Amino acid sequence: TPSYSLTPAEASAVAELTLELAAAYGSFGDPVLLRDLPRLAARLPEGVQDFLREFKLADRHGHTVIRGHDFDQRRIGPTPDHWRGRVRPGPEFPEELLLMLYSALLGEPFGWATQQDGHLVHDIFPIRSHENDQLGMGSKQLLTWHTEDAFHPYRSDYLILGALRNPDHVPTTVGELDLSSLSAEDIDVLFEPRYHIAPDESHLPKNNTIATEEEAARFATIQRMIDERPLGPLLYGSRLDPYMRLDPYFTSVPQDDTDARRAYDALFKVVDSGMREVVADQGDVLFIDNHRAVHGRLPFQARYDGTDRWLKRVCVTSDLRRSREMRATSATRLLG
Amino acid sequence: TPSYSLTPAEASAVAELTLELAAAYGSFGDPVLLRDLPRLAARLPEGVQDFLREFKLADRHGHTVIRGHDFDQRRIGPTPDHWRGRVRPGPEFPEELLLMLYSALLGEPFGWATQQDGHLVHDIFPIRSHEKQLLTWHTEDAFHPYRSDYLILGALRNPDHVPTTVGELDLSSLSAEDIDVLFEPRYHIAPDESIQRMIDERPLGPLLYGSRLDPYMRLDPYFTSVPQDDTDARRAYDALFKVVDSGMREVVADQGDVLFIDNHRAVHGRLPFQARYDGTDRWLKRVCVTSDLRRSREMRATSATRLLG
Ligand SMILES: [Fe+3]
Ligand SMILES: [Fe+3]
Repeated sequence: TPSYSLTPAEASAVAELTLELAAAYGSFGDPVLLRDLPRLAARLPEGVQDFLREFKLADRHGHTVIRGHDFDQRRIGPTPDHWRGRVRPGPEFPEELLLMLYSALLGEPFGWATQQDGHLVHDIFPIRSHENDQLGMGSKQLLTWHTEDAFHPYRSDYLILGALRNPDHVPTTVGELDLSSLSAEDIDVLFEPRYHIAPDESHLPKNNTIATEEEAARFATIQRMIDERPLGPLLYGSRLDPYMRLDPYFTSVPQDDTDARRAYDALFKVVDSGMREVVADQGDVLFIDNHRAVHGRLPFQARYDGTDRWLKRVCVTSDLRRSREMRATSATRLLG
Repeated sequence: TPSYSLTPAEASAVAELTLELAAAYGSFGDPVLLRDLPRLAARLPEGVQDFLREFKLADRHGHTVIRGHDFDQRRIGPTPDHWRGRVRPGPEFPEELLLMLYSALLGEPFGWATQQDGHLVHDIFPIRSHEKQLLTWHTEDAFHPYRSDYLILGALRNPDHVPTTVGELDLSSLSAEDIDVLFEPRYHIAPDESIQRMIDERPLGPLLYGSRLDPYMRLDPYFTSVPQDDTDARRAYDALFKVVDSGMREVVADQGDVLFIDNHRAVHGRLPFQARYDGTDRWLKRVCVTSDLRRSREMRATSATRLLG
């Protein structure tokens, strides 16, 4: 798995850029900043730019890491208790800007309207009231591995995770597909529309307002997937080096299909045993290809004292316009 | 329809950059050029980049034009006889690269392995060999799921000012009943004859999609037919056709203009014109833009190739 280690000079260059940008722009509520992101990202070190571009175009590895970022701990401050009720933007705004610049190198940053007040950069840190919960804000509970939003037609193409701090070196789990570990019959079956992938509860149209024609037409495609229950493949693209969409928790193998179940069990075993622990430490930015890797997080003991693990999260789409029907306006980047 | 008129300084900067790259890189057959394209596009005048980006994200207009590029006629030379067998690149390479840069600002340049020897930049000029003309407009490759998201048309020359037809969708003329029908998968779009399968079961997809208040469209009348027993669908189809046809506009891509067309918000057609067949004839270059290079992976020979088929 190729990575890129920043020299101090590059690290210093990136840090300097993020600071200048943070001073020059007010918040992410500025549409000019979203407009300028790709051009602004051209001012990152050249080696970084070539690296990510090579990662994007190679379409081979399902993750990569850029290590060695200078994340100024004094300026960033204490890990917050909650995301709710924070001044926007925080003093860690430069790091958020960084991840947005990276996101423009891969595609477009986008979000989910119901998630963390629609912030394009998500917070991942322990919250005490979310202790017994399986998500980013958890800690005690194991975050089993998955493709992000496996059922969803407009799911992220890439995820970007930037570790502001991770004092106890808590690893993220990521797994790829070892294609030589599967029989050619199984591959053929997994390529065929023989599986049901269930929506996550947050994507359910009964969760969101049952008001007006306006909002009904916004979930009509999901509603149809729920109603009709179309069956779909779990491997796609090239038969030789395939994309996958695997979330074990929401995948249903039809009982009568003995071939589908045999192949799924083989696909599951290969991916589970292939899982790797990747530690995103302070100043690491982990890039995950959502079509080639799955990801999870191991359980850890939080302290809720402002010294806790803190990652930032940005989701990337390679085609913002493909999801227009699920977005209120053309300008808005929030599905739902 | 917003446009951008380059200052002479912008025009000179673009030209210079254009020529520097034309010496630095060998051809489009250079994988490092394709790699560097978005980085290279960042060296273009900032006001140009900002303009294009506003066009992409606004998702409001079906076309736009960047006007006033300096295209050196002496260096470009004579409009050729044919594209076939012609060695690449020619001396018009600088302008081809400009369009490639613009495509990196919008997404990713791609092409078709069958069409024009599988070149990423396409030639459009009068041919004596391929010579009552009907006036037709279409969505580009309306049938194809991996069709272009944008089209870029750079006018190297157009002495007689022969326009291009471009048409958008006015909804204020269509009833909400027709819209809802055109949104439903009740229409067949015929293919085109222009380990190789892909021949998917192309059945009945919709004509309108995206926002029901501001729809995208895939409209190619010549290859569109409704099932006979679906009378509501044929009523809605006629109403859409009448709306799109009666709204059609003529937009002249003059020498120095690069015309951008949103393949989702606009249909386009060519107008018939008398050519001189010497070497002074209207000459455009076309680059096809995908927003998602990887969505079309199943129809591409390898990972690195941008050619479908
Ligand atoms: Fe997740
Ligand atoms: Fe055409």
